[PDB]
Amino acid sequence: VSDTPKVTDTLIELFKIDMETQKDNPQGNASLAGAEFTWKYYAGFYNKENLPAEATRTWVTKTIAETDSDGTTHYITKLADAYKVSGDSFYMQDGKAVLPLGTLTVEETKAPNGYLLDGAYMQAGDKSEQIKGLYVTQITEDGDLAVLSGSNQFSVSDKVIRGGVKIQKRPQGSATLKDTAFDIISLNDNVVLVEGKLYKKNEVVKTIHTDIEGVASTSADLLPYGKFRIVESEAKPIDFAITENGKIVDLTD
Repeated sequence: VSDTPKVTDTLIELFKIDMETQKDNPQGNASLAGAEFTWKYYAGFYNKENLPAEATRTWVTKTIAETDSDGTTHYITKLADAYKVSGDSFYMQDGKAVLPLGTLTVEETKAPNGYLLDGAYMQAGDKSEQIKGLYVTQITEDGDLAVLSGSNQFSVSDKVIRGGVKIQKRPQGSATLKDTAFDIISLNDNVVLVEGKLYKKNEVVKTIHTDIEGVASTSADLLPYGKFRIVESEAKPIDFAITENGKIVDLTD
């Protein structure tokens, strides 16, 4: 027979994954670790449409890599000290973070390095509803207990940053009018999805040819955040990075 308000330690675990591959691994040299989530607890019972302007407590947590007993690394965040970035103190009971009756909201507020926030969504299981933006649930009474409504686990899908690259070969037009082919190679420790196909380190992900101006170019979404090597396909190679979304890296000097 306790003497403290009704609370539950059964909260929510978020698993960060790559949206395009649906894998527990980042693409290129991006990360699934470091994604930040803002959690807000409210003393009342609200829905998304009538949340008060001020939360009762606010916490910012981040995804951290964890390898399970099967040897699989996941990128997990939840309401505990090991995942905390900033915010108020947690409600603690018997060495664990708990929540009293009320409303709980959570949304991704910082994409992990190499990813975008744009379009990120949560999923409780396979085929279930894709939740975009702010997720809202409550801690409600069930007999003498406090219970969190809805799923206890979600996958959080993040869109990887993508970019492109353009280049030239090194009379008049005797160099630019030649048919110069360039191979683009992955220098990444993780797979890269390029034109519907997965490529590993040192594999050629694309070949591009020079136009009548002498410029070989890719689309602005060909390559995920990552390190790449561009070399004439016959030969002095160039290493470059994709970091800004939709930007064509300019190697034409």
